[PDB]
Formats: sequence, C-alpha cells, structure tokens
Amino acid sequence: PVNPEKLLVITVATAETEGYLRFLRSAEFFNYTVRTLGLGEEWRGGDVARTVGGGQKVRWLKKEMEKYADREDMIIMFVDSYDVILAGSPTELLKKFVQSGSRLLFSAESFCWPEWGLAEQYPEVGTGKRFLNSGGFIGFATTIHQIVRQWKYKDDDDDQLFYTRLYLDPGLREKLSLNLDHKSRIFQNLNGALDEVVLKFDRNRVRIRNVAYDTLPIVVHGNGPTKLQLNYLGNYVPNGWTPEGGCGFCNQDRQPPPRVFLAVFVEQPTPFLPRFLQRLLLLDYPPDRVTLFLHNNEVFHEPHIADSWPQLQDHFSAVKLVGPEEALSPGEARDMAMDLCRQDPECEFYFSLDADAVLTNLQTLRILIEENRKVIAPMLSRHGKLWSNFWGALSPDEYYARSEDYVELVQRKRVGVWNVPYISQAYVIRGDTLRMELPQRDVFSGSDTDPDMAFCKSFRDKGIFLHLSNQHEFGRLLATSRYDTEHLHPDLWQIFDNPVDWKEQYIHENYSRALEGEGIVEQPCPDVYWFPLLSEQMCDELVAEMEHYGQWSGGRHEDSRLAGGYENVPTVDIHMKQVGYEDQWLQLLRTYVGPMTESLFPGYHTKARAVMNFVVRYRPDEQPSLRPHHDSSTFTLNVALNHKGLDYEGGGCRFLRYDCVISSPRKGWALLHPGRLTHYHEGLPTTWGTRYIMVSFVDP
Amino acid sequence: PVNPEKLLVITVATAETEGYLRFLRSAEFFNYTVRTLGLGEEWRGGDVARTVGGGQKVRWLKKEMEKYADREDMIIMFVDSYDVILAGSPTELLKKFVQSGSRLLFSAESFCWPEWGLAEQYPEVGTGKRFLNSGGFIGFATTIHQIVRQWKYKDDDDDQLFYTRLYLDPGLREKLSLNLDHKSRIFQNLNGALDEVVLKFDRNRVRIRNVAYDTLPIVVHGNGPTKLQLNYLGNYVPNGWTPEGGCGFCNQDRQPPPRVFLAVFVEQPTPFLPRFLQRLLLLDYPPDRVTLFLHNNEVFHEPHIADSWPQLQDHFSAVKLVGPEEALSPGEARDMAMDLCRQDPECEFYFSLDADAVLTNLQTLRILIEENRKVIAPMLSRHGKLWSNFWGALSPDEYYARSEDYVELVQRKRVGVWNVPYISQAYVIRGDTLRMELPQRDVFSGSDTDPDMAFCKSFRDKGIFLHLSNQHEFGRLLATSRYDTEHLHPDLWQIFDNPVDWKEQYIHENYSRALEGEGIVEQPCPDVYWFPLLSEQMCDELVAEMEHYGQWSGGRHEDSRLAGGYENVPTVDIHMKQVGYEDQWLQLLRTYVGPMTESLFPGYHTKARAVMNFVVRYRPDEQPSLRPHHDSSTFTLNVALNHKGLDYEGGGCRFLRYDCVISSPRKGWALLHPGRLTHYHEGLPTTWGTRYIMVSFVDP
Ligand SMILES: *[C@@H]1O[C@H](CO)[C@@H](O[C@@H]2O[C@H](CO)[C@@H](O)[C@H](O)[C@H]2NC(C)=O)[C@H](O)[C@H]1NC(C)=O
Ligand SMILES: *[C@@H]1O[C@H](CO)[C@@H](O[C@@H]2O[C@H](CO)[C@@H](O)[C@H](O)[C@H]2NC(C)=O)[C@H](O)[C@H]1NC(C)=O
Ligand SMILES: O=c1ccn([C@@H]2O[C@H](COP(=O)(O)OP(=O)(O)O)[C@@H](O)[C@H]2O)c(=O)[nH]1
Ligand SMILES: O=c1ccn([C@@H]2O[C@H](COP(=O)(O)OP(=O)(O)O)[C@@H](O)[C@H]2O)c(=O)[nH]1
Ligand SMILES: *[C@@H]1O[C@H](CO)[C@@H](O)[C@H](O)[C@H]1NC(C)=O
Ligand SMILES: *[C@@H]1O[C@H](CO)[C@@H](O)[C@H](O)[C@H]1NC(C)=O
Ligand SMILES: O=C(O)CCC(=O)C(=O)O
Ligand SMILES: O=C(O)CCC(=O)C(=O)O
Ligand SMILES: [Fe+2]
Ligand SMILES: [Fe+2]
Ligand SMILES: [Fe+2]
Ligand SMILES: [Fe+2]
Ligand SMILES: [Hg+2]
Ligand SMILES: [Hg+2]
Ligand SMILES: [Hg+2]
Ligand SMILES: [Hg+2]
Ligand SMILES: [Hg+2]
Ligand SMILES: [Hg+2]
Ligand SMILES: [Mn+2]
Ligand SMILES: [Mn+2]
Repeated sequence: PVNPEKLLVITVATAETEGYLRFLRSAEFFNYTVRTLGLGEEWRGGDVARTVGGGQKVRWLKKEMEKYADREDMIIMFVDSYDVILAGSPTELLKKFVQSGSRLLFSAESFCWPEWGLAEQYPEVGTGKRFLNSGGFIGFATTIHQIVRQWKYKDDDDDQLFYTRLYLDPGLREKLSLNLDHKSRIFQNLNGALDEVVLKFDRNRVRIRNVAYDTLPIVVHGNGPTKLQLNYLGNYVPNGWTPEGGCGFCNQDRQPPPRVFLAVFVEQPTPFLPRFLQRLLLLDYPPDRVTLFLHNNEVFHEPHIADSWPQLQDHFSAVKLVGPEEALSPGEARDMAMDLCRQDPECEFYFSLDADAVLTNLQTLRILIEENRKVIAPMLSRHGKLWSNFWGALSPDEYYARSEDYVELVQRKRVGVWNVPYISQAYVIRGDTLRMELPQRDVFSGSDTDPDMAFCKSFRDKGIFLHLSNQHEFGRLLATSRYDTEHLHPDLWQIFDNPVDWKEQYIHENYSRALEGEGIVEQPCPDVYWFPLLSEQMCDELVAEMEHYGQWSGGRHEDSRLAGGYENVPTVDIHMKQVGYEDQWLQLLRTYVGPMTESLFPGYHTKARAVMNFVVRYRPDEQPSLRPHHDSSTFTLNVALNHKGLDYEGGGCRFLRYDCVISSPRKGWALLHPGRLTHYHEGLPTTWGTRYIMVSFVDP
Repeated sequence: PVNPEKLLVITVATAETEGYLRFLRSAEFFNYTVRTLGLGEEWRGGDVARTVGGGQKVRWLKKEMEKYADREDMIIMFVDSYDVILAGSPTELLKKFVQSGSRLLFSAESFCWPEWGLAEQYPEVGTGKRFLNSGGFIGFATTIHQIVRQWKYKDDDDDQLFYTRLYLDPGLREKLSLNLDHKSRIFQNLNGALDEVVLKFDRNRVRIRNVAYDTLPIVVHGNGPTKLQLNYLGNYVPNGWTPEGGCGFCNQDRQPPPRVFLAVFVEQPTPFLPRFLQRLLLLDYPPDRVTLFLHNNEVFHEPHIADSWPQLQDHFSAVKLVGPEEALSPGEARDMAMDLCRQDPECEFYFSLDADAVLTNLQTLRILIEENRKVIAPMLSRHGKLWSNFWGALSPDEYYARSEDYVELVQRKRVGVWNVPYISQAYVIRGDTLRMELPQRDVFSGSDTDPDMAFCKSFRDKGIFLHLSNQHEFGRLLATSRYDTEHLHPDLWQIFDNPVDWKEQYIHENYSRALEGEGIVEQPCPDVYWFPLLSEQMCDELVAEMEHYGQWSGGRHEDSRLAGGYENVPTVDIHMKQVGYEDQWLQLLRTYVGPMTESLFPGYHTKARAVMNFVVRYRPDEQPSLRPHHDSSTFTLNVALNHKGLDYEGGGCRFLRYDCVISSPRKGWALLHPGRLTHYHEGLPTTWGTRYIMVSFVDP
C-alpha cells in the first residue's frame, strides 16, 4: 500500500478562474495535496482553446521536477485545472496506479492529436483508447523527471506532441515503463467518449461511470469541445449535489447593501406591463441604492411608462428612460445599459430584468447577491410548462438542446445553483466582472446572431460560469407570443394565454376566499346567492370597452326572457358576441362561475353553457327599468359593473314571489339565482346617471 | 160596429182532448163565447185524419142552427177545435167580417179537396187562395141556417164537398153573398201555406203574420199534415209564451204523493253506471211510493247491477231485474216495463229513465208531476252541445229536422213547457193515459222502425201532447258513442268524452276549492307546494290498472334523472305510454295541473308538456328507496296513490338543500316542486308493504 502522503498533484493555472476554484474544491474534498504552478505569471502558451500550445506547462513542470529528481518514494500526478474535476480518493488512485504496473501512466483518448499521421506507430489495442493525452498522467517522481527534463522548446509549442514522441520511442517506452490508461480506469477524457460517461449517485457524493469499460475513473477531463459537458457533471461530482444533502455550494438556508443598476427591457408588446411597473416599487431592496434604467422599444407602452414614471423617479435613487424615438435595437440597448454599470465604479452589481419576467419573490435581488456569484440567474418557468429562462445543453450548432437533467430542474426535483450554458430574462452580474473580464462594449451586438445568444457565448469564451438558481420559487414568465394589441384594454383578452396573471388583475381579490366558504357568500333572498366575482379594474375596463363600441340595443331587440305568454322583454344591451369577447367570457364562466355554482347548489353540475351574455345599460333617458319576467336559463348570473350613488341612483333587482329587494348592489359582486318558475324578477328603475350590469343566461 | 155580444163560436168536439182544451184556452183569453157540439156522443164521422168525412159536424150544426134560423142580429163562426187556435179578439174579428161585405165568409186554401176536378168552376183569383175550406167560416145566423139546412147525408160523407158544391152554385153564390177569405185576413189554413206564416211577438201576447199578404189572421187552422206545425205555433199564440211574462201555462214558480213506477233501461255499454245506480237512491221522492224496474241488456254491467241491487231492494218499495239472459230487445223491454204500470191500477205515474241520462236535479220526479201533464219530459242536453233528448220538428220522412226555435230552447233563452213531436231518454207518463188512451202493448215494437220513434208516433196518432220542460236545469246526457269497454276500469279513459262526469268521479272533491285559494294549498317546504288532486277512487283504479299490466321496470331502465354527472338513477316504474294512458294523463295535466301551477307560481305559464309520466313502486324486496338526484323538468308533479300506515310504512320525499322532509304523504294529494338546481330531492326508504306514487316531469 503506497502511502497517500507520498502523492503530490501538480497543476498549471495562471489565474484563479471558476474552473480552477472548482478543481481545488474537488481536490480538497478528497484531502488531496495540490501544488499549483504559475499563479502569478501571464499565459505564454498561446491560445490552447483554438489550436496547439501549452508548452509553458512543461517548462514550469521541468523546473518543479528538479527538486524531486531522485525521489523514488514520491508518486506525482499532473493534470489540468480549468477543465478537470477529481472524482476519487487518493487511496483508490494509488491502488489503481499500482495495479497498472507502470512507472508513468498517461491518459488515453480516441484521437491522435495534433499529428494524426502518427496513429500507426501506436501499439494495437483491442477495444480501449489507443492514443496519448497529455492532460493527465501519474507516475514516479524519478520517471517523470527523466521525461520532463528533455523539454527544450518554445512556450507556444504543443505539449502533447512532446509527450507523444517520447512515448512513441519503442526503446524508451520499454526502459521507463510507459503506458496509457486505455480503459479509463484512472483518467477519463470526455472528447470522443461522451456517450460512454454517465453519472453514478451515492448518498453523499457522486461519481462517473464508463459504461463501455465498467470503470469508475478518478480524473474527469473535459478536453476540447466538451467544456460544457464537464460543467454539467461538475454540478454533481463529487459533492456538487447529493440526494441526501442537497447541493453543496449553494447558500440553501439564508450595514449597507451593495449598490445595484437595475435595467428593465421592453423589447416587445408585453401583457400586464402596468402591473410590472407597479411591482418595481415593491422589490425588497433599499431603493436609494438602486439606479433604474428602462428601455422601451414599443410605442404601445409609452403611455404605460409615462403613468408610472413619476412614481419610479421618486422611488429609486436615479432613473433614466430610453424610449422608442432613439430607434435602439435590443442588442444596442442591452450593451448601453450594461456599459453604464461597467463605466461606473459605484455599480457593484448589475441586474437585468426583461418585461416578460414576473418576480413573485420580492427578495429575488438579495437572494442572488448573497449567492456571491459572477453571473447568476433566477429560474423562471412558463406556468405549467417546461419552457423556462435557461438551457440545459447546446446542440453542435450551439442552439437549444435538452440536457439529461433539464426536466428534474424545471420541476424542482433537484434544487441548487447550477452551471448552465444559457440564461436570459433575468440575471445578476457582478460589476467587477464587467470591468476586469468583459470590458468590451459589444457583448450583445457585433455578429449576425441573436443578441441573447451572443451574450452567453461572450461569457463562455472567457471561462465565466453562468449560474442558475432554483433554490427558491422566484416567479414565472409571461406569454407574449400572439398579444393582440388592437383593443382599448388588450389585457382583457389575456385569459387564455396568461390565466394566472389574468386572475390577479381582473378576478375579485376575495373570490377565492369566498369559494372556500367562511362567511363571505351571502344569501339576501331565499334562493339568490351573492358573492364577489370581478375586481374594480375588470368592471371599469369592461364598461369602457362596451362604450368604445358604442352601438347599444334599441328597438326590435329580443332577449330570451319570458313575461306573460311572449318573449318580448327587451333591454338596451350589447352582447359579448358583438365585441369579439364571447369566447373570453365563456372561459370566465367555466373557470370561476361554474365551480361557485356547484358549491352553492349541492348536487348540480355545470359546464357553464351560455348563449346569452350581454351588458345592460339603464338610463332615465332610455329604458330605466325592466318589467317583471323570467329568464331562459337554469340560473342567471347578474354582475354589477359600477357604484350605486357615485354613478347612478336607483334600485336593483326585485323578486316578486318573495317580496325580496336587492336595493344596494355591490360593484364587483354577482347575483346567482334560478331563471325559471320560482324567481319572477323585476328591474327597479334607475333615477339618475347610468347603471351597468353584466348578465349571462347559463345552461338553457 | 157589430156588438161582440152578438157573436157565437160553434165547434164540434166529441172529447176534451188536449187540442180542444188548447182551443178553449185561446178562446177564453179573448173572452169569446163558445158553444161546443157533441161532447158526449161518439164520433161517427169516420177517420177524418186519413180520408174524407166529417158529415156528423154538419148534422149537429143544422140541429143547432134551427133555433137561430131568424136571427139576423147574430153573427156565428164555425171552426174546428182539435186543430184550431184563436189569435185575435172578437172586436177585430167582427170588424174584418164587416169589411169583407159578405154574409157568409168561408176559409180559403190552396187545394181543391176532395174532388180536384172542380177546380175550374171556382172563380179566378189573382194572387190569393182560390178554393174553399170548410174548417172555418163566419156569417149571419140566417144565411148559415139557409146553407146548413140542405144537409141530408150520411155521417161519414165529406163535409167540405157539401159546402163546396153549394158555393159553386153561381146563382146561390150571388143570392146569399158567399165569399172566400182569399188573402187570409181572418182564416189561416196552414196546409199549402207553411212558408207564408211566421210568428209576430208582442209584450204579453203573440200572433201570426202572413208575409205573403201582410195580414194578421184570427183563426189558425192546422188542417191536414200540419198538426205538428200548429203545435209549434200553439206554444206561443196567443199567450203560450211571452217575452215579458214568460210561458203562460207552465207552473214556473213551484198528504201522500202519487205512486210511481220507475223504469231504468241499460241498452248499451254506458259509462259511470255505478254512479247512476248510486244516484237512484238520492232522488228526492219517498221511496216507499216507488216501484223499480230495471232492464240490463249488457253482460258488461251485470257486476255493476249486482253490486247495487242489495241497496236498491232495501230502498224502494219493490224491485225487479230483467237481465241479459232473457234476450229482450229494447222495444220488447220498454213494452214490458210500461205494460207493468198499465195493468196495475196503483201505478199513478210512469217514469222511464235511460242509463245515459244524468239527473243533476234531485227533484226532477216531483217537478214533472206537479206540471200535471199526460206525457212530459225533462230537457237534457249533451254538455256544451246542441244535442238533446227531444226534436223540435220532423222531416217529410218523419225523421229529425231542426225547428225555428230549437236553439233558443236548448240554450234556455225561452223557458217553459213546450209541445214537441219527439222525446226520449227520460219522461213521465200518466197512468190513466196508458189505460184509457194507449191500452195496446205494442207501443215501442210492432213495425220495422226505431222503438223510440214508434213510441212518439204512437202518442201523436192518438192526439196526445208530448211535453218538454226546460223551466229548470234537470241534467245532461252522457256520451256513449265509442265507449272502450276493454279495460279493468273503462271509466278512466272517459276524460275526453265525458269530462264533467270524469271530474266528479276521479278529481279530488276539494281540488276546485283549493284552486280558488282560501287556505287549502299548503307549502311544507320552501318551494314545494301541496294540494289535493286525485280522489281515492282515482288512486285505487290507477294502481289496479298498473298491477293488471304487471310488467314493472327492473334492470337497465333509465329515467331522466340527474345525479353527480350521469343520468343513471332508475326506478321500478311503469310509464303511462305502456298502458295506453299517456294521452289521457296529459289531458289531466293541461286541465287541472297547469292552472294550479300558474296560480302558485305567479308569472309562469304552462301548456303541460310532459314526456316522462310513470307510476313508481317502492318495496323492501325491490328498490325501497331512491338516491338523491335532480329531475329533467322545470317542475315535478309527485302524487301519492295509497295510504301511509295501511299500505306501507316508510318515509316520502326529502329535499336536502333545505333539510325539509315530507314524512307523511297524503293519498290523493300532490307535490309540486322545481326539478332542477335548487331541489336535490331524495326518496326515503319504504320499510314495509308497498308504496305507489304517480310522477310526471313537466316542461322539459
Ligand atoms: C376583501 O376582504 C377584506 C376582508 O374581508 C376587506 O378588507 C377590509 O376592507 C374594509 C374596507 O376596505 C376595511 O374597513 C377593513 O378594515 C378591511 N379588513 C382588513 C382585515 O383589512 C377588503 O376590502 C375586501 N376587498 C374588497 C375589494 O372589497
Ligand atoms: C274536503 O274538505 C272538507 C272540509 O275542508 C273535509 O271535510 C272534513 O273531513 C274531516 C275528515 O273526514 C272531518 O273531520 C270534518 O268534520 C269535515 N268537515 C266538514 C265541514 O264536514 C273533507 O274530508 C275533505 N275531503 C277529503 C276527501 O279529504
Ligand atoms: O490562459 C491559460 C490557458 C491555459 N492554462 C492551463 O493550461 C491548460 C490547458 O487548457 P485546456 O484545458 O483548455 O486545453 P485542452 O485540455 O482542451 O487540450 C488549462 O487546463 C489550464 O490549466 C492556464 O493556466 N492559463
Ligand atoms: O173523433 C173526432 C174526430 C173529429 N172531431 C172534430 O172534427 C174536426 C175535423 O178533424 P180534423 O181537424 O183532423 O180534419 P181536417 O181539418 O184535417 O180536415 C176536428 O177538428 C174535431 O173538432 C171530433 O170531434 N172527434
Ligand atoms: C480529511 O482530513 C481531515 C483531517 O483534517 C479529516 O477530518 C477528514 O475526515 C478527511 N476526509 C477525507 C475524505 O479523507
Ligand atoms: C174579459 O172580460 C173580463 C170580465 O170578466 C175583463 O176583466 C177582461 O179584461 C176581459 N179581457 C179581454 C181581453 O177582453
Ligand atoms: O336590473 C336587474 O337586476 C334585473 C335585470 C335582469 O335580471 C335581466 O337582465 O334579465
Ligand atoms: O319518493 C319520492 O317522493 C321521490 C321520488 C321522485 O321524486 C322521483 O320519481 O324522481
Ligand atoms: Fe340583448
Ligand atoms: Fe333577468
Ligand atoms: Fe321509468
Ligand atoms: Fe324526482
Ligand atoms: Hg499525435
Ligand atoms: Hg441570453
Ligand atoms: Hg341587482
Ligand atoms: Hg173540391
Ligand atoms: Hg222516443
Ligand atoms: Hg312525498
Ligand atoms: Mn484541458
Ligand atoms: Mn181541422
């Protein structure tokens, strides 16, 4: 048994990037002892992500190996740091190195890089990996010193080509006992073997398994175009996320705060924008520390922004609006907003937030700042769907692709802070990162690609982690696909696409509590029920939408009412079918009226069928009342739409068979009474002003 | 001005028949002085109604004229008595006789009788009647004596031929100044001038007018085949019936009573016969003075007669039944019943009463006896139609014909006791008339004609008046046209043909009082109404008609009920459509349920549409209860059909939304509740016996 204290891990890292700090955490988890070479110098190895290079690593290693040139007692493993995570203990590592019977064991991959012509000089291996990879090797300190001493080349010369030619020496291969980890018992290179690697979970740690050779490797190396696939594995291995302990680096359980530059973007006609602008005042963060930027590209929202701006300017420390007259594209506006924080040393954090993002958690800004990340984003999903503000993986064309754990994250099966290749809609960026690591202005613009895809690619090219947190419920995304903007109040027609937001704005706030009972629903007349249904904003926008139509009912209008022996009981009304709002009102009946009816009438079941839906107008100048009659319906929904006293003086409904009078109608409330036989109801006269009501004859 | 005291009316009458007593009343009305010849002797004039004769009249007249042979001061008018009524005063009579300038004025007719060949010897008249009629003449006593003295012929020789030949003497016509009343200024002969005579009404008397000559005759003579047409006029002229004083001889305003022979005839399957037999016990007349005869020709009524016979035999003085086994035709049975009174000197009055006659007036037998007629009949009309138990006139074939005043009598515009040519169904005949005037037994039988037509013709041939009284409301006639006798209770199907009798037998006795309000209808549950609808006999015969069908509902029977979200709420029931009683029950809903619904639910209007009508059976052995559900109807009719306690132990209906229970159903009563939404009703379990209910789902 080789003593673990005789093991030394040597790596090269010119800066403490996120990939390096991720490597060190996996090393400190297994109690490895790591010596890092080159933390202060600059990288002279060229552009190793693009072409050949990395000779500066061997030069620093040769200088380091001169102290251990005669140390036969020391085992030394050299691995990369930016794209390597450790999945195994030193004891298992040394045990597997002894079983190999090699004095210097290199890693093996599927490609002969960089010179493909040397593929013949390699020995024939049956089913394992054939060629050498310099990204990770382990061996005796003396045998390594006899190899790394021969390096006398430029800093920008390929390091793997140097180790390959020394391995391809048949004599030197036999003398020093050089071998390649063919079946990935210690080193796992991902390039060319992506389908071979899967995760293997345990109670409090995670490893990887090579299903092609049935091995549990120790070193996971994301060489080449597999850096994203390693970020996926790095979210778990070794203790990134565990089934019993949860994630390992997130905050989980949670005097001036940092100054923030909030940047709102309205790049398309967005529903419920006045609700979004009113929510900016409610974010739980000291507003005197927030500087607001807002870019509105739509002229449809200029009145919305103007109504909210006096409150925004008085709330935040500073505000600035860039309206549609500047003719700014989405890429140019996001560059400008981000650069305003970059060029200000007082901007400690940058918070971009699109208009279609609804922040239900008012502490979102704090939560993301406490996570202490460079780029972190809150998880926002479309209500009841898998669509969300992040991607789990990329296609070969760097477009969308579903990751193996994408659904587990959206459904919040596994919770934590995840390294993901794409974020959007909302994210918090550290101010230092914008000045030190992405100082250029062309972050979103520059190339013919989506400004949002270029923003994420600009951070991946610099080795920045795009974090995504689903540790808490942050909010949801709106549906802006087909937003019909040609209405006096287009948010009324948003009951299908955004029902959760439609309910908060239009349905009465006490409706849901009334549906659960507890003494809200009243019974003013024997079989007439009274419950709150619509909000004051719903009543106002519906009345205004009717008057904006203008063409009310006059002579020769027939409503399905019953008086005496004829159906000649008219009203001055407008049907929902005339304004193109029939399907939208039927959906209100199915979702909110139907369930309320079956609760108040035990045994009755509705599908909320209704062919007669209309708004009645009562005025002393034209039809101020309605003579007694029956309704052609099983039950009738009678909803007021304005105030008694402020808008009209006059009675409401009167049921003759009971001598019961509804003399004081409530604005947002609704009446639910049977239409036939027992409820001969009469409309009391309106003496002053105008009285509006919404009425549907349900289940005829 | 000739003194009226010098006028003498001489007539011939061998017996005080009804036609003679009618003549004397018209004569005593105008204060005429009449001398009647031959009241004691027998008629030797032959058969004047068939052929020629009447010479015995001239012989008695010649003997009478010998005292007034020299009386120039005396005017004398000779007329018949059986077929003559006086319409004018003596003053008007003498005045018109003076204006004629004749010493002996004969009556004129349209036919030369008996010898038609003598029509040429008559003088030419332009437009009036040409030939002589011996039925009535007026002249001086001396001139008449010089004519009647020449009579020296047999008693059976024609009298008109004698007066005609004396008139056809041109010399004697000029000497004695003989003339004919051509234009009917005094004498009106009806034969050959029927269309010329109409009635002329006044305040307190009636006359006749000859519209062909515009005259008001004094003597109305029904010569030849016009005796019935005179009976019509005799009902008014002169004071028979007046528009201001009503009829003149009827009783109008009303110690042992006479003994009566009551004869009931059942010659066809008649509805409501048990009701008729129970009514015979209720006739207001001392039953110890009534002898009952009953002829039943239908075996269908043998059980009906047998059930009532113990009560009939114990009620009347004597009873006798002649059932269907005797094989008696209707003519033979009516001859036998009438002859049983004829051959009994203790039978003072004979009362025939058919089965289809419903006597609503319990004092009918008294009323007709107080009228003191030979043959009188109470007026009975089909309900709401003109069909009744009498004819107003006859056709030339002695079949039915409508008289001029037939509709005024049926509708009781004119009321009184009327001389009509035909009666049926019910009539009272004096016992003396059967012994003295119609002693033969073949009254109804004998000739190939209807036994009812031969009965009336047998009385007209003897000069008997067939009286008909509509002075009071006596009753009605049943409809026995198409009586479907193939049912366990055929009177259930009699709601269309005899609705007034159907209502008294089957509809609850307190239904009509409840329909007028006044605290009979109850409201046990908020919108559930409780009123009496059916009688105990209706419930019993309907249940028995269901069990007589036998095929109740078991598995896979679906009634239009609503529970949860399916219509799978069955019952053990039988629909009215299965027993051929759907149309009959729909008529009950329209006539009796509908009006009750519109009274209890002000504003609702029904036509009593119902596709689901059925009788439910609840038993502990099969389906003792019914789980909560709704009904596919606007309102539901729930009628009990038996007694709680005597037939079943178990609850009734339960409405869950009100916690109201109908624990004690009433047999003939009905429940009226809405079917949808508010009345989730549940059928309580039947613990013992059997529970029947009738239920209709009205207005679906
Ligand atoms: C919904 O219900 C709540 C409580 O039932 C209402 O809150 C009350 O509102 C009245 C008038 O605005 C106040 O006088 C009370 O003090 C409130 N109660 C509480 C506990 O705050 C609320 O107004 C209802 N919503 C609407 C739209 O009427
Ligand atoms: C119809 O109503 C009358 C009166 O409302 C009922 O007559 C009463 O009947 C009860 C029980 O039979 C007697 O105790 C009372 O004395 C009766 N009242 C009178 C004034 O006679 C009659 O019973 C009802 N008919 C039915 C079929 O129930
Ligand atoms: O600017 C640099 C670039 C490279 N490296 C080190 O050189 C190694 C080679 O980089 P890379 O993993 O991208 O090469 P590959 O494994 O893809 O061949 C990295 O792991 C780093 O440890 C460094 O320290 N600074
Ligand atoms: O049995 C008789 C038949 C005849 N007459 C009298 O004779 C008259 C002639 O009868 P009738 O009127 O029927 O003859 P017609 O007028 O039809 O020629 C009657 O009016 C009676 O007054 C009579 O007294 N007894
Ligand atoms: C690492 O070493 C520490 C001693 O400082 C020890 O407490 C811990 O259990 C070790 N962990 C592993 C995984 O060896
Ligand atoms: C008939 O004579 C009586 C006298 O007894 C007289 O009272 C009556 O008015 C007279 N009637 C007529 C109609 O002449
Ligand atoms: O004004 C009212 O409440 C009665 C109007 C009504 O119910 C109807 O529209 O039929
Ligand atoms: O027994 C009852 O009264 C309930 C039965 C009923 O209402 C039905 O037939 O649906
Ligand atoms: Fe309308
Ligand atoms: Fe209404
Ligand atoms: Fe049924
Ligand atoms: Fe029912
Ligand atoms: Hg190579
Ligand atoms: Hg993006
Ligand atoms: Hg109202
Ligand atoms: Hg003649
Ligand atoms: Hg008859
Ligand atoms: Hg009941
Ligand atoms: Mn690498
Ligand atoms: Mn005559």
